[PDB]
Amino acid sequence: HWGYGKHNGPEHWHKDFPIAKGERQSPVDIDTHTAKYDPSLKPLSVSYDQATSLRILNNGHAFNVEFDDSQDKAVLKGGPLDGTYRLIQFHFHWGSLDGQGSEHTVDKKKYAAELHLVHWNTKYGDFGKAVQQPDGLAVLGIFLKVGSAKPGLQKVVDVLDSIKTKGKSADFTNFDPRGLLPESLDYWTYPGSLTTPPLLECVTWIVLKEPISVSSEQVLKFRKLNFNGEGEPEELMVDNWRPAQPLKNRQIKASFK
Ligand SMILES: NS(=O)(=O)c1ccc(S[C@@H]2O[C@H](CO)[C@@H](O)[C@H](O)[C@H]2O)cc1
Ligand SMILES: NS(=O)(=O)c1ccc(S[C@@H]2O[C@H](CO)[C@@H](O)[C@H](O)[C@H]2O)cc1
Ligand SMILES: [Zn+2]
Repeated sequence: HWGYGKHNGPEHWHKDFPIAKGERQSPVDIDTHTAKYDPSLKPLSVSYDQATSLRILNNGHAFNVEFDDSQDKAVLKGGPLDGTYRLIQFHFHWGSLDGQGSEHTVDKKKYAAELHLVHWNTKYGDFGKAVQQPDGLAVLGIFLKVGSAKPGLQKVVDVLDSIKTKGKSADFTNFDPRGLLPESLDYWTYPGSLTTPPLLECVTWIVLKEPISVSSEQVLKFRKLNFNGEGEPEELMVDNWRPAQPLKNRQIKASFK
């Protein structure tokens, strides 16, 4: 029953998920002047050459592109991380307008959308166990701005008509998530949470500095999705973003000078 509407949106979530007002909640505003360069941070290692995409699902909140995470096929290592994080799914958050949609902000700047590549720590064996651990997840966050098309996104945009409503899924094999990356892997990193209920404080956030460009037509097709199930009143899936949460006792570190 949590959602992004007038009556079940982020300001309501604390009533069922009290951790909503916790000490390490996500997203946050990235104040670029206060983030400290950490020369001890390693380059990120994104190893997606063997990625196996399986399926795309409208879950009533976003759409997830799901991967085979039963082996080390698509992993994130290095940067702030200790050990190996396996890609399980990616999804986006986006706006009703180009002026909003991202969850993270940069000097209070909102982007049109934000991609989340979600990875779990293989020392915890499965995703359900990982989300119970302070270092269980690594989420790679990538900002989207509207401009030139992202060629590697179009296979996602073209299948959305087949999963318009909540609970619909479609086969989505041989998708290469490398086509969603910017040129540079420069990043900010801080400890945080899932940005949807249950808002567990289990995430190392790695947010890329360089946004990707998508076309107006690409993001317009995201905004044709539905939050509702088939045969229910149409509610456009837009503005599925949580706003910036208090930083509290946390330091955002930069991989770059
Ligand atoms: N975010 S949360 O999990 O704390 C949560 C929040 C709200 C509710 S009731 C709410 O009422 C509204 C007007 O009737 C309806 O329009 C909403 O759909 C319905 O969800 C239930 C749970
Ligand atoms: N925005 S975020 O990157 O912080 C984030 C938030 C939550 C999860 S998982 C959990 O389970 C599934 C997804 O596997 C989904 O179907 C569920 O709805 C979702 O709540 C994962 C990442
Ligand atoms: Zn997300």
